[PDB]
Amino acid sequence: STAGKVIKCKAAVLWEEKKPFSIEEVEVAPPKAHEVRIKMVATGICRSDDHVVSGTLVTPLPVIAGHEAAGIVESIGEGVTTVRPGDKVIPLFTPQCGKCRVCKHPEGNFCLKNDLSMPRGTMQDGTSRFTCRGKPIHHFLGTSTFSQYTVVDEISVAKIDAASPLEKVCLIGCGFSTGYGSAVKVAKVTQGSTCAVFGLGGVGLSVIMGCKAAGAARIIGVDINKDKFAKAKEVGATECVNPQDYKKPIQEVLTEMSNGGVDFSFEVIGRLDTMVTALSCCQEAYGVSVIVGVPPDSQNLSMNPMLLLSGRTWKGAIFGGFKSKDSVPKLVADFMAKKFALDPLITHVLPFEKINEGFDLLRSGESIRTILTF
Amino acid sequence: STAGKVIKCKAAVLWEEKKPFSIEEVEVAPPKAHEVRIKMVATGICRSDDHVVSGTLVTPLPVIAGHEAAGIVESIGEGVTTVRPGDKVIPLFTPQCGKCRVCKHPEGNFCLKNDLSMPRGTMQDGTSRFTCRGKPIHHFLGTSTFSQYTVVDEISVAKIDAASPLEKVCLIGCGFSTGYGSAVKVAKVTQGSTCAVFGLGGVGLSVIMGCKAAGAARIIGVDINKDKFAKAKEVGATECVNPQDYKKPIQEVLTEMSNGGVDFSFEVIGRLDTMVTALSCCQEAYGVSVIVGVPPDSQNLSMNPMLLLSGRTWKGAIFGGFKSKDSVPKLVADFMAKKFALDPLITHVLPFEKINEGFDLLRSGESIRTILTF
Ligand SMILES: NC(=O)C1=CN([C@@H]2O[C@H](COP(=O)(O)OP(=O)(O)OC[C@H]3O[C@@H](n4cnc5c(N)ncnc54)[C@H](O)[C@@H]3O)[C@@H](O)[C@H]2O)C=CC1
Ligand SMILES: NC(=O)C1=CN([C@@H]2O[C@H](COP(=O)(O)OP(=O)(O)OC[C@H]3O[C@@H](n4cnc5c(N)ncnc54)[C@H](O)[C@@H]3O)[C@@H](O)[C@H]2O)C=CC1
Ligand SMILES: [Zn+2]
Ligand SMILES: [Zn+2]
Ligand SMILES: [Zn+2]
Ligand SMILES: [Zn+2]
Repeated sequence: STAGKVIKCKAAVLWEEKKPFSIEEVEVAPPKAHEVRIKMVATGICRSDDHVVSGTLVTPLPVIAGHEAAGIVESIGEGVTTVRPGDKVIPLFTPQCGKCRVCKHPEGNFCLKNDLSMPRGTMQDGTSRFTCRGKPIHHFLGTSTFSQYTVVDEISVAKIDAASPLEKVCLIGCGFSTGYGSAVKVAKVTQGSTCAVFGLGGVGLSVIMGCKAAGAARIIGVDINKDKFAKAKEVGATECVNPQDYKKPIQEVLTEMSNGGVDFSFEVIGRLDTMVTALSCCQEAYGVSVIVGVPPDSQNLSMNPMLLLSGRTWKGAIFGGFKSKDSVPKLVADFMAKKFALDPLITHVLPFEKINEGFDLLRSGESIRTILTF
Repeated sequence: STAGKVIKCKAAVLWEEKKPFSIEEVEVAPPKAHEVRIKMVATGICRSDDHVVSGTLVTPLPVIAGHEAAGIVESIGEGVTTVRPGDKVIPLFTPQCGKCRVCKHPEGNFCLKNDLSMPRGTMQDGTSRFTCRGKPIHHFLGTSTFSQYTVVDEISVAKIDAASPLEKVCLIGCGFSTGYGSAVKVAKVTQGSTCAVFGLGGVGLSVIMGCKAAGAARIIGVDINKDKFAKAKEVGATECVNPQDYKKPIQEVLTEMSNGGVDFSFEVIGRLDTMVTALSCCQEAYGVSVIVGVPPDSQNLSMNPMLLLSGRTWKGAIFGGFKSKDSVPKLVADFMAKKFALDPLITHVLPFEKINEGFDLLRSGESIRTILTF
């Protein structure tokens, strides 16, 4: 039995920026009060994990990254009521405490207990459950899924259907839900509308899935990598455009294509310039632009506020606007009822031991999602 | 009588930036097809007219400015169906053609026939109806109300109640409707919410009126001129704050006052820095900030898009989001039924001939609205 004991297991540790992950033995402490220890089954490789490597997303190092995963509860600490040993779970990089002003609001989801805004790299109690070579290792977004076992706060875990296929539903822990909700919940895409989606990776494809589900008439995919276009069309894009093919700025191209601007635009890359391009291509009087991508730390964009004065709306969101603990189980149940597909997002499945290879696939442009299996 | 003939009348001509208006004789051509010639009765002095003088708002010179007014139809050109000679009317600085994609959209109000985005200073046909000293004079926003007579396109005029008091309802042509609609229609302020309003001039007072009408529980007025606070409180502000009194930036002050950020914020000044401050002071996960003020021409702001990623919504609007020709008559009807008050906005009355005194009152900070009578 492992309950109540330190577990020694394999994890991918990031010791410093711009280096490969190091796969090595770590010690995982047992869960304290209101904590849950989880045996990982599958974890996705998301661009946000790469942002930690590149220094785009700043978080204390050394760290165990990973935030898009599914696993099985190994043990629970004192006071836990929402999961039990053996339950299938998805860790939540955006928590849902249920008590703060945001959790109580009908349209907020960025719970005040999050570790995103001012990252400490710890459990809620300010300590870490991980050691490696005698040194404490930081957590990442209260999840740390690049490990055979992790410990999370109860407010950062959701119980899901016992029959769920974990090697697929791990994507509901980040990329699918983010993109899909960004369309259906944050933008509230309307039937008949024209949408433009900038960036055709895993999250961008999921935005397209949501735009199509919402009944958009036209969905224009935008990417500098034309190898992404075929899959974008498969999941609903009506047209794709490569900005490098044009002599004019792409906002001008898109405004012309849509006979005066799109209804909804989405920035799903993480570049300041594309955020402003995306806003500019939506119709000046009634367009809505949603920022999904994460830009480099501490950099400001420059924009003319006349773009907003005419009537545009600009907004952003974390995790598709979903309240995480309420929504994740419902999304998994919807998946099981065949309401959306996840297979189009999964291009590679590798053992956890090949994590660095998985990241190379992402960086070279070849993969959408690689799933790592434990 | 005068129908079909050139009218010689007095107008306030702006020959050059940063100079006083010149009150002098102009020739006003008769209306062409689908145009209306109006005898002005009252016009307000709005900060946007002053922006023309200062070069904040760029429009071709020389010009007859003025955009917030009411008058009586003198004659109609061929094909006009929506007004007749003798009708009381308000000119519309934002037109409503009824045919373009914006006019047909349920939310949009920034009609594609506007002269705001790319100002030409002409009638819809590209020509001027004004001459002074033998020289053509530009129009302003298709209205030009600083003249005893003006000519406007039919899509830029609304017929109002025959019993309307024109010296009050001129404010429905700009400042009242703008502020009130920015609250009730653009932001959609909710019952029980906390609002912050930056700028306590006529437009900002009207935002406060709208916030109160929508049932806000707290309305925090923000102005560097503490002489503005008494009237703000009279129309519904619960508290006022002067940024100059604080060592900390006012977004921090307001976030603290509202226990984590306000529900709705409004920028009603026209400064780049306050646009960003107003966005920052709304609650990071669910706050909404509306830009109403007009910024200096062609200048960009700088901001961190993480403000949006957390969940904030940023939007702007012209004319409070109201479809102009549909809305103005209804607003006047509602004023006549005592559904809102305009007197709190009107601090000074002057004859048209004292226009330059009226602008001096605005510039010194002493007035809210001065109404000029012809
Ligand atoms: N807001 C949230 O809650 C979340 C945000 N993220 C962020 O969303 C973004 C997308 O994530 P993934 O889809 O995993 O990334 P990805 O790297 O798989 O996809 C990005 C796509 O953008 C394209 N691209 C790069 N530069 C471009 C340019 N100038 N113009 C057009 N396309 C360009 C790439 O070719 C690529 O296909 C990342 O910034 C990530 O950090 C991810 C999930 C959650
Ligand atoms: N979006 C639209 O359709 C419309 C926009 N406008 C714009 O709305 C703005 C306000 O117009 P009015 O109320 O007529 O102007 P106003 O000049 O009477 O009022 C502006 C207020 O801002 C205050 N102020 C100046 N600097 C400040 C600072 N740093 N912090 C806090 N307060 C500051 C002033 O003391 C003043 O009371 C103008 O920019 C005008 O051009 C006016 C009507 C229509
Ligand atoms: Zn919470
Ligand atoms: Zn992610
Ligand atoms: Zn129109
Ligand atoms: Zn005005």
